[PDB]
Amino acid sequence: ETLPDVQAGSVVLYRKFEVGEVITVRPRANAFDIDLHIKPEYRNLLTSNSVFWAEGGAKVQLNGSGLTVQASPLSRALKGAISFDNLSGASASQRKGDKRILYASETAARAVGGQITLHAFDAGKLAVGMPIRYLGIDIGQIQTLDLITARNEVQAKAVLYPEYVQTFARGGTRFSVVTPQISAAGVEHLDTILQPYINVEPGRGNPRRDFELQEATITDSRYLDGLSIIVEAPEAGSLGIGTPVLFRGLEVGTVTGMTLGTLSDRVMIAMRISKRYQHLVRNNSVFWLASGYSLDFGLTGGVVKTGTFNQFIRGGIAFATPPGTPLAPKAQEGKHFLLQESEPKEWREWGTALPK
Amino acid sequence: ETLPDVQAGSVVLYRKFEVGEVITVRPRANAFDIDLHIKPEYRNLLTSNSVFWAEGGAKVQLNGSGLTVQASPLSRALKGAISFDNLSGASASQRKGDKRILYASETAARAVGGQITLHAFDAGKLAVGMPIRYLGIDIGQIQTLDLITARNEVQAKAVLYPEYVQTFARGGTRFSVVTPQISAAGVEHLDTILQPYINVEPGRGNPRRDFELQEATITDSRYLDGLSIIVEAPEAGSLGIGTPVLFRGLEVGTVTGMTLGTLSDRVMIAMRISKRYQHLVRNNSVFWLASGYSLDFGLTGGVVKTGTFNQFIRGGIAFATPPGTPLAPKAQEGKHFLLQESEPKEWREWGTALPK
Repeated sequence: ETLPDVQAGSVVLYRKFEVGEVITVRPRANAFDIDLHIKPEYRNLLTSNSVFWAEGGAKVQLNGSGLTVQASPLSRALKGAISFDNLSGASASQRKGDKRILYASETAARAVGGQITLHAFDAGKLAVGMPIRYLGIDIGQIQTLDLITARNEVQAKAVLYPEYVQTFARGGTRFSVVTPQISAAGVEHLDTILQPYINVEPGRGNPRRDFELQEATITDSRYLDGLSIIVEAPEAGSLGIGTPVLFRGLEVGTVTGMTLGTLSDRVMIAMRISKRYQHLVRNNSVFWLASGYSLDFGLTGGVVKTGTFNQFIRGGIAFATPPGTPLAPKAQEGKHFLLQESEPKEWREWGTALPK
Repeated sequence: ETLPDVQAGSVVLYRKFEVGEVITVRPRANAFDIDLHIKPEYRNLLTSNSVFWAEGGAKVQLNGSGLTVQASPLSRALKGAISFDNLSGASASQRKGDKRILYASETAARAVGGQITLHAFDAGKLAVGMPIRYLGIDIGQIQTLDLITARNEVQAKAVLYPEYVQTFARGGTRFSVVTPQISAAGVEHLDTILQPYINVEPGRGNPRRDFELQEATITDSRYLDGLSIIVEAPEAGSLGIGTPVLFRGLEVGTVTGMTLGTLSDRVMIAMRISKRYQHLVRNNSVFWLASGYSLDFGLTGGVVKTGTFNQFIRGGIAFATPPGTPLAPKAQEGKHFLLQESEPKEWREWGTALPK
């Protein structure tokens, strides 16, 4: 439909190596036609599962560290060239249209079946070419941004590479942007300042391939595949997303999210505890809010303490198990706990034996 | 009228592809004339709704990430070239003038009907080429800046792309710049430091196409299409634009603006509450000011708390609903509330059942 780069007389590439030749840009009223010459032995090597992608001009290929340019003839440097390669499931590209379609780049030539669609309310963080990462590994990329004013949202259509298209996009898949934060909570992300990406949690179910871009989550990356615990509290307090959960001062997990209840009388606080520390919680495991500095004034003599701990900056939930010679069973995947407003004196003196 | 780029002998482009040739720069005393050659089949393809835009020299096309240059002949690299394309409603460009007019760039060639005019008091943030964005999507651009000293203001004439010219500029459309902030309130905008833009709220009414650039608003972007609530207070206090409104500690909305009353005895504070949290407020929903740290000294023993919460930095309004077995109806689009100077003791013990 469009040929911005294509110039007549340019060279055909294969694995960034020259075999073949572009000869003709034959125009039509609705959709322009391009004609290519390749050798008779290699046209027998040509497959019906072949994709053609074009690139034009000279890219300096900056990319931070290395901006080298490859061994290039004057035929790319003067005229917009075309490369090609085979792949496994490219038969659908020949099912559609009358003839093969020339994709605008190598990324769009891999966009057969792996093309998904997101729905975001604010595209202020999104960008064209923004990579979708899983565990810091590039597994996808946004290629366009469509604004709709009929329903006031932005449809972001992205791609997934064909190795990960089956494992991901299975429904219940949470797409979340990462972003620089400057607030009451300290910043943990520095590469996102220069180059932001999208973290993703996989799911299980039906291949939906229609998604909603969720909010910026912090808990999910470091504390993953853990026991989900819901605790109901009268007040929010200094709690937030990223607030650590502490066991004898050791950070075992963090708060996933905060939501109003089904009845608006208690806020529910979702947390996850790590797998190695999952066994610590029991059905008798009382929570208490440990936020900020708590110190007791003294009349005869005044003892004061400034720990400069993390709970002052983000106010954490701390717990311990009361001693019982019959042990209560483990906490369920869904179970509600009652937070204690005061820190119980006894927890220093409990000494609860938790094996393994 | 002006031809800075045009050079005789240059090439005619179409979709960044060469067909045709510029032959003559024929001068006149008042307005210079340019003559173009195109092929006989393509001049039949030429339409009365065609726009011509010219670009000269070689642009490195830096643009942050990619600074590649396209496949270009020496005819652009030596001489200022001319491209063209059709569009739908370009008949007005041929109604004006004797012959077709050559626009200075591709953006000015799309500026037919979509050209609006702003009135700003200070053009210290504005710039030529500054994009007008809606939900982070580029939907417009400032192209010139005109200073008037008869009335001491700056007229900024901008463009809108023809897809969004009908949906936007409908009257009641609020144009507001975004800007880096370094003040008592924490900074949320980091891309604006490098590249500032203009956020816009659409409106409903008559196609005015004459606007006033409003002040830098913070509430509008994140908290949008919500229930507007006016609260009158004796004092301003630590309130400001961006100050959150809290329900049981959860941020449900923010303060839109602050204005003196019709009678200067009470300041009015405009806020919006989000759609999912809109049902929480009722006709009996008392406000109170929760700003800074409030702690009670103890004579026998002194309890102190430092939450390190957001309300210390920007002093928020918190509320809860008193319990009533007949429920009062929802808050109106315009209704005045009375802020309580002291936090009522009872709100912890209210336990008001708010469904859905």
